[PDB]
Amino acid sequence: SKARVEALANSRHVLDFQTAFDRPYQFMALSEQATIEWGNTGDANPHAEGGFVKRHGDDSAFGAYFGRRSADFSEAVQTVRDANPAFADLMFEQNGLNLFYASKMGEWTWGVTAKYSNGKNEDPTVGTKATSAGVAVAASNGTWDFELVQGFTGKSELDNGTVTAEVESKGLTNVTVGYHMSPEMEVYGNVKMSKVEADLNGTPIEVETTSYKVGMVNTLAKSEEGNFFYGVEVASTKVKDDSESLLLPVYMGVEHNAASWLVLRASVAQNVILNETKDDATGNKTDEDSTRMAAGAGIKFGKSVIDASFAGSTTGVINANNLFSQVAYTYTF
Amino acid sequence: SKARVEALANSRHVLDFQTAFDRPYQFMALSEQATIEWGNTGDANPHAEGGFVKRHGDDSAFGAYFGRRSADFSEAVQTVRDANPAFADLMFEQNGLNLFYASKMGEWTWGVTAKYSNGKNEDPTVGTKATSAGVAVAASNGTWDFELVQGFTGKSELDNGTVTAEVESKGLTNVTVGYHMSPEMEVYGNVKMSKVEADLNGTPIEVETTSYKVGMVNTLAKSEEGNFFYGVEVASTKVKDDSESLLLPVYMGVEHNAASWLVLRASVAQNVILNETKDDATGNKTDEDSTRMAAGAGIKFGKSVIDASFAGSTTGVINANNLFSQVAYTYTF
Amino acid sequence: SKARVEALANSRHVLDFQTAFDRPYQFMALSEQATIEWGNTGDANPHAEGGFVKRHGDDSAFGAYFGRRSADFSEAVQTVRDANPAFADLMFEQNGLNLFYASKMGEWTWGVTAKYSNGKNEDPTVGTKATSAGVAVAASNGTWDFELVQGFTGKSELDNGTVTAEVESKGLTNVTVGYHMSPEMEVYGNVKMSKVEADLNGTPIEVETTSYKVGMVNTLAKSEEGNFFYGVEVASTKVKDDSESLLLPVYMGVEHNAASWLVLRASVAQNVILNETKDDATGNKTDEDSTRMAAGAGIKFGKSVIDASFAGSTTGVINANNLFSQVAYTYTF
Amino acid sequence: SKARVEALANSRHVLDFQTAFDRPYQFMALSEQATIEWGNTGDANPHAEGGFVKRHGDDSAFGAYFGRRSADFSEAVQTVRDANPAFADLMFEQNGLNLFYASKMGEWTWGVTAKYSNGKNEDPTVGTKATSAGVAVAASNGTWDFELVQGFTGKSELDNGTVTAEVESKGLTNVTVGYHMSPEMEVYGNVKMSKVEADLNGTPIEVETTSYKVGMVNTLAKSEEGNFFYGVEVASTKVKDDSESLLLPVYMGVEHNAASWLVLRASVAQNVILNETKDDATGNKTDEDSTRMAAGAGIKFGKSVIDASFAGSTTGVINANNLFSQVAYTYTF
Amino acid sequence: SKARVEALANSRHVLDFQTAFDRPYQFMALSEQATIEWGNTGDANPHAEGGFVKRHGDDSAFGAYFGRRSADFSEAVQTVRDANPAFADLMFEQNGLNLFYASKMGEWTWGVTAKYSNGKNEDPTVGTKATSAGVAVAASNGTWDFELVQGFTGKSELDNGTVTAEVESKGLTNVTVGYHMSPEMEVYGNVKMSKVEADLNGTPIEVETTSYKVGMVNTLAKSEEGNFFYGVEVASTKVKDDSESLLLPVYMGVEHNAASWLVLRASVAQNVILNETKDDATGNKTDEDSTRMAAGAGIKFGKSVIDASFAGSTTGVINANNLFSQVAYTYTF
Ligand SMILES: CCCCCCCCO[C@@H]1O[C@H](CO)[C@@H](O)[C@H](O)[C@H]1O
Ligand SMILES: CCCCCCCCO[C@@H]1O[C@H](CO)[C@@H](O)[C@H](O)[C@H]1O
Ligand SMILES: CCCCCCCCO[C@@H]1O[C@H](CO)[C@@H](O)[C@H](O)[C@H]1O
Ligand SMILES: CCCCCCCCO[C@@H]1O[C@H](CO)[C@@H](O)[C@H](O)[C@H]1O
Ligand SMILES: CCCCCCCCCCCCCCCC(=O)O
Ligand SMILES: CCCCCCCCCCCCCCCC(=O)O
Ligand SMILES: CCCCCCCCCCCCCCCC(=O)O
Ligand SMILES: CCCCCCCCCCCCCCCC(=O)O
Ligand SMILES: CCCCCCCCCCCCCCCC(=O)O
Ligand SMILES: CCCCCCCC
Ligand SMILES: CCCCCCCC
Ligand SMILES: CCCCCCCC
Ligand SMILES: CCCCCCCC
Ligand SMILES: CCCCCCCC
Ligand SMILES: CCCCCCCC
Ligand SMILES: CCCCCCCC
Ligand SMILES: CCCCCCCC
Ligand SMILES: CCCCCCCC
Ligand SMILES: CCCCCCCC
Repeated sequence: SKARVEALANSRHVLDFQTAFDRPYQFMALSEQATIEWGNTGDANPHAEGGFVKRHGDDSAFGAYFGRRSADFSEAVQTVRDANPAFADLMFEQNGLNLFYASKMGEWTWGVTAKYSNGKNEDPTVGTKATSAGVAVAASNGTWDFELVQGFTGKSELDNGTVTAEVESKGLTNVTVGYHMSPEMEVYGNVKMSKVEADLNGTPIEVETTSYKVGMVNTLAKSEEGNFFYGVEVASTKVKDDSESLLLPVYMGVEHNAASWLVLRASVAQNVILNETKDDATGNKTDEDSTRMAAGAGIKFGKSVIDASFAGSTTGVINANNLFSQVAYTYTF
Repeated sequence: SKARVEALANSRHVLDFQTAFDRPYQFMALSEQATIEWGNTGDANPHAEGGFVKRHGDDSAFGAYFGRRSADFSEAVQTVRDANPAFADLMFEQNGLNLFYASKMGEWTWGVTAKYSNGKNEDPTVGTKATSAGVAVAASNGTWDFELVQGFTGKSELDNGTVTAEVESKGLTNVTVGYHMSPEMEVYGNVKMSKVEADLNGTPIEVETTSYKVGMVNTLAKSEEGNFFYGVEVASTKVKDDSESLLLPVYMGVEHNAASWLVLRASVAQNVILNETKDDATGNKTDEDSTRMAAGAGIKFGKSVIDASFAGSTTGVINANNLFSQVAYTYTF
Repeated sequence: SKARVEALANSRHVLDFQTAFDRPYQFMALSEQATIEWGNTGDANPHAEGGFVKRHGDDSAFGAYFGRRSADFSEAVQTVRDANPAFADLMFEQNGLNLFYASKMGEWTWGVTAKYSNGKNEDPTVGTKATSAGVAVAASNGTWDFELVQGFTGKSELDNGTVTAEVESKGLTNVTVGYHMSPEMEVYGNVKMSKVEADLNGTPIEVETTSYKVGMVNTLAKSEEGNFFYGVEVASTKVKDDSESLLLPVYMGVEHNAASWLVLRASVAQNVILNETKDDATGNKTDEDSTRMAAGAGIKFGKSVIDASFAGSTTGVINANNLFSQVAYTYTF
Repeated sequence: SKARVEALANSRHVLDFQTAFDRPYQFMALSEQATIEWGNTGDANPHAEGGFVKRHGDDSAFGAYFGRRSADFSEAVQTVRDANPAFADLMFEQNGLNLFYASKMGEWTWGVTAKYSNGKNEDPTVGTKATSAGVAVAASNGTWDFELVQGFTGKSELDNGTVTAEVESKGLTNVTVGYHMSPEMEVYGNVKMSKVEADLNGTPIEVETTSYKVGMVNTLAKSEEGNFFYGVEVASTKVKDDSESLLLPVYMGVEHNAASWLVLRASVAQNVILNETKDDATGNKTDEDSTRMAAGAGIKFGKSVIDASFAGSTTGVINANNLFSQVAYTYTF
Repeated sequence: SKARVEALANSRHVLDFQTAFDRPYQFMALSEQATIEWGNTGDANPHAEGGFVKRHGDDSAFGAYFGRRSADFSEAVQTVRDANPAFADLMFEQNGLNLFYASKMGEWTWGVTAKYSNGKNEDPTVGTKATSAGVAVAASNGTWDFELVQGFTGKSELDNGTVTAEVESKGLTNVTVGYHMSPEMEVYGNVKMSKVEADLNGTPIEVETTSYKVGMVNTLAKSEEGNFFYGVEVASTKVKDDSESLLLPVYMGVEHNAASWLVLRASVAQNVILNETKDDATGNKTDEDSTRMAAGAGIKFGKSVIDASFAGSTTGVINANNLFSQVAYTYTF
C-alpha cells in the first residue's frame, strides 16, 4: 500500500505491490493478492485505485491495476492549473490502466509493466484531452537489479474557445542498477531524465531535469518480528537554467509486527551536510531545514490487512479526529 | 443490507434481503430474518426502512417491507425538483409497501414481489399526490435465472396556487436472464426500457431510455473464509434524441470473515476500453475517469449483525467523525 | 429506561420502570432497582430524572421518583410558548414528584401512582405559576389488564407587566383494558379524552381531543436470548372543530442479548393503508410518509446497566460524535 | 478526586482525599496515596492541584497539598469581578498550600488542616494583592463527629491607578456535629456563619450569611460490590436583608465496582416540599425546578485510578467529544 | 521521549534519550534503541526529530540524532521575531545534527555530545543565515555526576534589503554537580551563565543571565511497578539590569507500569514560600499562582512504545479531540 511504502521512506529494501510497478520482477516475489487504495473518482486525493497479482504456474505472475496516475504527469498538469485559473479543466490521466507480467527462468527473474491512460471531454466549453503510455522492464537475480522505466506518451491539452493550454512530455527515462552484497546490504545507482514542454495560451515553457543518485540501504539480520533499516543517498538534480541541488539524505526506520493485529511503521530522514540548492542565475543558495518523519500502521485480520498513515503524524497527535488516513485494503489469498 | 450490497459492487453473485426484491426466488434462500435500515421519516437520505422474511412451509417464504423507494421514481422526482425551487414539494413515494412470496415446487423456485405506495397533501399551498405500483416475478433452478420487473404506475403531481408540475412513468420493463455453468460462474443478459413524461408548469418533457447489458461474474471455489469475486459487463444505453453510452465496467471485490465479530467488504471498479458517452446532436464524446471503490463492514454478535459503510472511504480516512454510515441492523432468527 | 422503551417502539409487551407509572401493577413485577435519567435541571431536554422501586414483604412494592413531566402538560405548554416569543417563560411542571405502591392480593395485582408538581417565580418581570396533580390506578391477573390514568389538576399561568397567558386542563382521562390469550399474545383497547382551555393575552382557546385505539401485540416463544415482537393498532383521533385522523400503525422490533455486555434494540413502524388526517374545516386530507425506526443499546456490567439511543439512528450513522444519546443508568439490586 | 465526590452528591458518607480537608480525622482512614487534579495554572477551571497523604506510625498520618482554593473566597472574588469589567484582575488565592496531620489516640481520632495562600502583582497597572489563611480541627470516635472550620484571613484587593476594589472576610466559622447510630445511619447538624465586606471603587458592601442544616444519610449493609446510599437534609439560609431560603434536598446514589477496570458512580437529587427562596425586600418567592443528577467513572489499573465526570451527563450523551471531564489521577501506594 | 521527560517533571532521576544529550554518560546506560519525535519540517512545533544509540563493545556506546533545537537559541530567535513583523524570517537552527559517544572506564562512565547546525536562504528578499555549535562533556561513577554544557557558536541574522536583525551568543556555560548518597537520594547544584547580544535594525540589545540552583530529588525503594519521586529546588536567577527571581519549586510524580500495554505518568509542582520576581528598576515584585501538573502515557507493544502527553491535561478532559499529543515512537532492539 501507499501508506506502508511512505511510512517506510520509499526505501529500496521494501517489497510491496506499490513498488513493483517500477520493479516488475517484484510481482513474482509478492504473494497472490488483491489491493484497493481508498479514495474517490475524478480529481481527488486520494484517488480510488486497485488491482491484483496472480500466480500463473510455478514460474510466472501477472495482473492488472486500475486508476494509477504518474507522479510526473500529475505534477505537470497541476503546475499548469496553478499558473492560471482559466486552465482549471486541464486533465489528469483518465482511467489509468496497468498490465504486468513477471517470470523466473532459472536464476533470473524478469518482469514488465505497461501503463496506458486516455480520455477526453469534447464539450466545447471544456474541450480537453489526455493520453499517457509507458513501460517498465526489469530483471534481477538476487545480486543484480536492472530496472528501466521509459515513458512513451504524455500529453494533456485544453481548448475551450477562450484560452488554450497544453503540456507534453519530450522524453522520460529512469534507469536503476542495484548490487546486493548480502541479504542485508544493497547499493544502487539511478539516473533520471525528463523533458516537459508546455504552451499556456500562447506562452511556451520548457522544463528539463536530470538527476543522479547513488545510495545504500542496510537491514538487520532478519528478525521474525522487526525489519529495521537505514540508508544514505547522494542526489544531484539539475533543472536546466533553473537550479541545481546536491543532497545527502540520511534515513532510518522500522516495520515491527507489534501485535497479532498490529504492524507499526515509522521512519525519519534529514539531509546531512549536503543540503544546498543553487540558483543557476544568481548562484544564491537555499540551505534550509529538511528534517522529516513518517508514521503508519497495519491492522491485521489474517488474510485481511487495513494499512494507513497516522493522520496526525505531522502535528504529533493521535486523537479520534486525527487517526488513520491514506487507507488501503489488501487481501492476501 | 444496502451497505453490504453496495460494498460488494452490486454483483449478481450476492444473496441479500436487498437483492431479493427484484429476484424474489432469492426470498426462499434467505434465512428467516428481520432487517431495519437506519434513517429518518420523509425526505431523508437514508430513509427509514424495514421488513422481515419468514418460512411458511418447508418450500415457501413470504414477508413484508416498509419504506422502500424506487430508484427510478426518486431520480425523476429529484430531477424535476432541481429544475426549479417552485417544485421542491414534488413527492417521493410515500409509505412504500412491499409484499413478497416465494415457493420451491420442483427443482424450480419462483417468487413474486408486489410494491405499492400512495400519499397526498391537499393543503392548497402544497397540493401534491404521488402513487406507485409494480411487480417483480422470477424463477430459477440453479442453472437458469428468469427475472422480470414491471412498473404498473408511477406518478407524482404538484398543483398549488402558483405553479404546477407532474412526472409520470409511461412504462418500465426490466428483464434479466442468467445462466450458471457452475457455482463459480454466471453469465447474464439484461434489457431495460423505460419512458417518462413530465410537465414543468406547462413545458412538457419526455425521456425514453433503453439499455442492453451482457456480463459475467465469477467467484472462487467456495471457502468458509474469503469470497473473492470479479465481473465484466458491457452496457449500451440509448436516451432517445439525447445521448448514447457504451461502457465496459470491470470490477472485483471481497467479502471476508476477518474475525468472529468482523466482516470486511471492499471492491473496486473501472470502465476499461469502453467509456464513451456520445451526445446525439453534436456527436461530441465524453470520456472521463470511472475508477471507483467501496468499503464496508459487518459487526457480528451471533444472531445480530450491524452493517455499515466506511464513511471515510471516498477520502481515504478512518477516524471518529468518519467511521460508519449507511448503518443497518439485521436479526437472523 | 426511556431509551429502552423508545427503542422497543413503546410496545405494550415491555416491562420497564418507565412503563410502570401508567400501569402501576408493573411495579410489583419489576426488580428492586434505582434508575437515573441523565439530563439537566430546568428547561432541558433531556431532563434530569430518577427514582427507585423497593419490595415490602413478598406481596407489596413501593417507591418514589423525581423529575417526571407529563407529556400532555409539556405539549400544551410548548404549544402556547410557540404561539409567541412573549409567552417564552410559560412553565413546565416544576419539581415533579411521583409516589407509587403495588400489591398482589391473590391472583390480582393492583397498584397506584400519585403525581404532584408545583412551582412559581414571582419576579415581576417573569411572574409564573404552575401546578399539576394526577393519579394512575391499575389491576391485572395476568390475563386481564385494567388501567385508569386520571388528571386532577394541570395549570400554568404567566403574568408580567406586559402580557398574560394561561393554559389549564379541564379534564384528562385515559382508560385501557388488555386481554392476554397467552404469554405470547395480547389485545387491548384504549379511550382517551382531554380538554384544555388557554388564554393567550386575551384570546381564549379550547382544544378537546378524544381518541379510541384497538390493537394487538405478539411475541415469539419466550426465549432466553432474542425477544422479537410485532403489533398492529388502529387509532381514531378527533380534535373538535379541527381535525380527524384514522391511522393503522404496524410495528416490529427486537431486544437481543448480543453479548455478556451488550443488549441491542431496534424497531420499525409504518402506517399501513390507514394514514389519513382530514381538516374538519376544509375536508382537506394529509397522507404523508410515516416510516420510522429506532435503535438503542444497553451496556451491561452485572447490576449496573447504561441504556442509550444510537444518537445517529436518524442519519444512518455510528461515529464518535454520534454514539450514545438519551443515556440512563439503572442499578438493579 | 473532585469528580468522585461530586458524582456521590457530596454525601457525608464518602471518604475521599477531597472530603478530608475539612474533616481531618479522615486523613487517618485514607490509604497512603498521591493524587493530582488535572488542570491549568492561574484563573483556570479546573485548576491544577495535587498532594499526598502518608502514614507516620501505626497511629498517625500527615501530608501536604498544592493548589486548593476556597469556594467562599472564589465566590467573593468572582462576584466582584462580575460587578464591573474594571475589577477583572482581582486575584483568587495564589499558590494555595495545605498542611494536614491526623492522629488516633485510643478510640478517638483527631486531625487538623492548615490552609495558607499569598500573592501580589506590584505592576502599577495591575496592583493586586491577596492572602488567605484558615484552619480545620476535627475529631471522631466512630459514633461522634466534631468538625470545626475557621477562617483567619480572607482578603483580595486591587489598586491599578484607575479603580480600586477589595473584598475581605470578617469571620468564617462552620461547625458540624454528626451521630452514627450504626455503620449504615448518620444524622448530622451544621451551622455556618460568614460575614464579608467589600469596596467597589468607593461603594461599600456587606454580606452576612447564616445557615442551619440538619440531615441524615443512609447506606446499605457493607457489600464489596455496590455501595448504595440516600439522604435528606433541611437547610435554612438567611442572607441578612437580602434573601432567605428553606430547602429540603433529597438524594440517592450508587458507587458500583462494575468491572475489574471500572467504577461507576451516579446520583440524583431534588428539593421535595421545601424549595423556596424569598427576596427579603419584596417578599417575592422563587420556587423553580431543582431536579439534578451526576455521573462519573473510575478507570482502575490496580494502584492507578483515573477518575472523571461523564462530561455529557447534563445532555444525556456519551460520545467521543463528551467522554471524560474533571479528570484526576490517584496512585495508592 | 519528550512527553515522558515532561510528564516526569523533567526530574534529574529520569534516564531517557532526551536527558542524555546534556548528560552523555547516560548514553551508556540506555538500551540500544531508535526514537522518533513526531512532527513537521521547518518552523513547526512539534518539530520532526529522531535518532539512535548503539553499543560498541561492552564499555562504549555511540549514536546520532537529527532535528534537535536548542531552547536558548529558539528563545532568542523567537523574541527577536516578536519584536517586529519585519523579522518574521529570522531563522531557528537548521538541520540540527548531534553526535554522541560514551565509555565506561572502570567505575567511571564518561560521555560527550556534539551539537552542530547550519542553514541559509540567500534569496535577496529573505537573506538569512544561522549557525550553532556546542558540546556537553560529563562523567559519573554512580556517586558523583559532573556535567559541563558549553556553547561555542550561536548566531542567526537577517538582511533583506529593507531591515536587518541579528542575534548572537557571546557565551553559554552550564555546570552541574550531583551527589548520590544512595540509589534513592540525589542532591545537586547547577550554575548557568549566558550573554546574548542582538541588533534590531540599528537598535542594539544585550541580555546577560546568571542562575544558581541547589536541589534534591528522591525516589522510593525500587518497585518493579511504580516509580514514585519528589524533589525540592531553590533557584536564583538574575538578568543584569532587568530582573531577579528566587523560586522554591517543590514537585512530585509517579511513573507506573499500569498494564502490560500501559505506562501512566503524572506529576505536579508548585513554588512553595519562595516565588518572587523583582523588577530591577522599580523594585516591584510579582508573586502569582504557580501550580502546574503534567500527565502522559506510554502504549507498550514489546519492543515498540508510543509515548504521548494527555492533550487534555490542562483542561481536565480525556475525549476524542483531546487524547494524545507530543507523540513519539521508540523501538528498543
Ligand atoms: C555533531 C557534529 C557534526 C558536525 C558536522 C560538520 C560538517 C559541516 O557541514 C555543514 O553541514 C551543513 C548542513 O546543511 C551545511 O549547511 C554546511 O554548508 C556544511 O558546511
Ligand atoms: C497498459 C494496457 C494497455 C491497454 C491499451 C488499450 C488501448 C485503448 O485503450 C482504451 O482506449 C479508449 C479510447 O478512448 C479509452 O477511453 C479507454 O479508457 C482505454 O482503455
Ligand atoms: C402490495 C400492497 C398493496 C396493498 C395496498 C392497497 C391500498 C393501500 O392504500 C394505501 O396504503 C398506503 C401505504 O402504501 C397509504 O399511505 C394510503 O393512505 C392508502 O391509500
Ligand atoms: C406525589 C404527591 C405527594 C404530594 C406532595 C406534597 C405536597 C406539597 O407540595 C409542595 O408545595 C410547595 C410550595 O408550597 C412546593 O415548593 C413543593 O415543591 C411541593 O412539594
Ligand atoms: C503531461 C506531461 C507530463 C509528463 C508525463 C510523463 C509520462 C507519463 C506516463 C508514465 C508511463 C511509464 C510508467 C511505467 C509503469 C508505472 O509506473 O505505472
Ligand atoms: C414519478 C415516476 C417516475 C418513474 C418511476 C417508475 C417506477 C414506479 C413503479 C414501481 C416499481 C416497483 C417494482 C417492484 C419491485 C421493487 O420493489 O423493486
Ligand atoms: C398545561 C395543562 C395541560 C394538561 C396536562 C394534564 C396534567 C395532568 C398531570 C397528571 C397525570 C399523570 C399522573 C399519573 C402518573 C404519571 O404518569 O406520572
Ligand atoms: C477574599 C474575600 C473574602 C471571601 C471569603 C474568604 C473565606 C476565608 C478564606 C480563608 C481560608 C479558610 C479555609 C480553611 C479550611 C481548610 O483547611 O480547607
Ligand atoms: C541566535 C541566538 C543565540 C542562542 C545561543 C545559545 C545556543 C548556542 C549553543 C548551541 C547549543 C549547544 C548544546 C550542546 C548539547 C545539546 O543540548 O545538544
Ligand atoms: C495484544 C494487545 C493487548 C492490548 C493493547 C491495547 C492498546 C490500546
Ligand atoms: C481481533 C483481535 C483484536 C483486533 C482489534 C482491532 C481494533 C483496531
Ligand atoms: C485482542 C487484544 C486486544 C485488542 C485491543 C484493540 C484496541 C483498539
Ligand atoms: C464480544 C467480542 C468483541 C466484539 C467487539 C465489537 C466492537 C466493535
Ligand atoms: C475481542 C476483540 C474485540 C476488539 C474490539 C475492536 C474495537 C473497534
Ligand atoms: C469484556 C468487558 C466488558 C466490555 C465493556 C465495553 C463497554 C464500551
Ligand atoms: C470482547 C471484549 C469486549 C469488547 C468491547 C468492544 C467495545 C469497543
Ligand atoms: C488490561 C486493562 C483492562 C481494560 C482497560 C480499558 C480502559 C478503557
Ligand atoms: C476485559 C478486558 C477489558 C475490556 C475493556 C473495554 C474498554 C472499552
Ligand atoms: C488487552 C487488554 C485490554 C485492552 C483494552 C484497550 C482499551 C483501549
